[PDB]
Amino acid sequence: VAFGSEDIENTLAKMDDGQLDGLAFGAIQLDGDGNILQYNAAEGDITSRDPKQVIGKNFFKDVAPCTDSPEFYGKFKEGVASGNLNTMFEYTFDYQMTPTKVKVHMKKALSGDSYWVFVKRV
Ligand SMILES: *C(=O)/C=C/c1ccc(O)cc1
Repeated sequence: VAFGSEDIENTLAKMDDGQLDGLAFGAIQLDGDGNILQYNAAEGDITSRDPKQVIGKNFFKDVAPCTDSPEFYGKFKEGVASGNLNTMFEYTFDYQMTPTKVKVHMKKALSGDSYWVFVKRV
């Protein structure tokens, strides 16, 4: 189970409350509109966020506005509208933080009503 694993959505679907926090890569679960449902420890470290605080906020509007663009937020809504989200790219996170380069992997969750955003430094 690692960043980029071909069946990552299967393994996470079988996880609990804090198992998500044992992952070496940042992991965020969003609903179809971009609202944060889950946000693990690793992501909070990478972006200097307190996980408990970002839950409930909209990822694209409030927490990660730099991701509100055709290549990130744009691809997110396409995958949502096709039931097949599974894309990788590099990006730079800079809102309320020191600009940090990262590799991003977005992928639909098994339920097909929620979506994952995986992150690791590069
Ligand atoms: C761009 O503004 C990105 C900001 C951001 C990305 C990921 C996070 O977990 C927190 C903030």
